[PDB]
Amino acid sequence: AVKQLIVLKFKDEITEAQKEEFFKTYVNLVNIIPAMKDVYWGKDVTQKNKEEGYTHIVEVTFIQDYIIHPAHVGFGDVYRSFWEKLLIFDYTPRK
Amino acid sequence: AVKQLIVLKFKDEITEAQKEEFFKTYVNLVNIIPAMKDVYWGKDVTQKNGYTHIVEVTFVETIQDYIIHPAHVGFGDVYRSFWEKLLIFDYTPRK
Repeated sequence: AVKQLIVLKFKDEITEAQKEEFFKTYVNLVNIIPAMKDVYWGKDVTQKNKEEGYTHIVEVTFIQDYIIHPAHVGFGDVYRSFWEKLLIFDYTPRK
Repeated sequence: AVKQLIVLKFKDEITEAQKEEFFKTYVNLVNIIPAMKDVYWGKDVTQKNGYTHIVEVTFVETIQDYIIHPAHVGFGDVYRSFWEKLLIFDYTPRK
C-alpha cells in the first residue's frame, strides 16, 4: 500500500480553531475520495528542528486519481492561504 | 501510541548498498530497544520538493527511554556521517 506524508507549518495569523477545522475537513476527504483509504494527523511535540519551523504531520494511505479529484483540488483551493510551508513525500513503507 | 517521524537526505557519496544497510540496522533496533515497537521506512518517489527518505517509528515518556538508550546512541555514533540533513518529529497520530 502507498502512503503520502505531508509536513507543514501554518502562517502565524491562523488560529487554533482554524487548524482543527482544516484537519477535520482533510480527514473527511476519505469518505468522498475512493483512492483515499486512511488519514491521520499529529502535531510535533518536541520541536527538535525549530529552525525549519514545521509543526504538523499528515499521514495519508492510498495517487493521480486523488491529485485531480475535484474534492482534493477543492480542498487545496479553500485552504492554500493557511500554510506557510509544505513538504510532500510519496513512498511505499517497508522493512 | 506515539510516533517518531524521521526525514532525511544522504550525502552524495553514500552508496545504495550502504543505505540498505543503514535501514536494516535501524529496523533491527526494534529487537534491542524495548520502547521501540515498530519501524517502517521508505524512499520518496515523487521528488515534489532535498529530502529523499522517511522512517516511521512507533512507541512520549517511553521516547526518552529510546533517546538515551545505548543502542540508539550507538546507532547515531555509527552512521551519522551518512546523512546530509534530517528532520525529526514526535507526535500522537489522531483524527
